[PDB]
Amino acid sequence: ASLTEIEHLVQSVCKSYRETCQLRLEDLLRQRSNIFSREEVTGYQRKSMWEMWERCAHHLTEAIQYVVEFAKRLSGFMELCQNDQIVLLKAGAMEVVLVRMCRAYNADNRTVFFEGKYGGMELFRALGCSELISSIFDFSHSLSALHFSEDEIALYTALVLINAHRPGLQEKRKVEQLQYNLELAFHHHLCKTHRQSILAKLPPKGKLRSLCSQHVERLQIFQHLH
Ligand SMILES: O=C(Nc1ccc2c(c1)N(S(=O)(=O)c1ccc(F)cc1)C[C@H](CO)O2)c1c(F)cccc1Cl
Repeated sequence: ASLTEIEHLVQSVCKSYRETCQLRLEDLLRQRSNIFSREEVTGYQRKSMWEMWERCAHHLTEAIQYVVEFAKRLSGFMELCQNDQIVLLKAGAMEVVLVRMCRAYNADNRTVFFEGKYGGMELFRALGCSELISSIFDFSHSLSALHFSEDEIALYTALVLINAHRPGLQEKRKVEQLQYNLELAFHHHLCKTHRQSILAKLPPKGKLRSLCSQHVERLQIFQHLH
């Protein structure tokens, strides 16, 4: 709405993000050295489809709850009706989860942090979702090339959540106000750090819609006759 409350907004969001991320970037980097041995990997591959789905679904659910907390710490979010909160939370929450998981990825050897160590795609063999796992790893790789700072992720994902072009909203104009403020903050921050160039190199989303839709499709296959 004005200057200096804009910077207050930026630091507000970055603070909320710092307090709602599962692991801190310091520790994810620190443990890049720590890799799953072949015994451990094949250990994960010998799990049944249903054990593996249970584990990953749990991890996913945990991640999503952390994103829900993040949303609650954004100014204006709690003053929305329960409905709009829910809508925004569906779409946004899983998408935000995928960006943060970009944080958890290591492009040097194409491994991701999982249950304490780094490992490649081969773990998730037990899931029986080769194409989806591939898509996830590719997305994280390309985002990893952009070198997001924690602040850039904070603001980007806040913008992913607070989208007033989600179909189903009742108080569309309140969400548009929150969105507008957040876009303003994001762009001012990028200019002050001279990172605005990255606005061209953002992932076209609908690539993100593809990951979500893929999760839905594979869930539909999974629960079909079992
Ligand atoms: O596992 C599935 N989806 C999923 C998406 C995002 C996630 C997670 C899971 N988890 S995770 O388990 O730790 C994880 C999974 C795959 C990775 F490559 C790295 C990490 C948490 C992570 C928090 O940073 O964000 C999945 C999937 F990919 C296919 C079918 C069913 C499921 Cl549940």
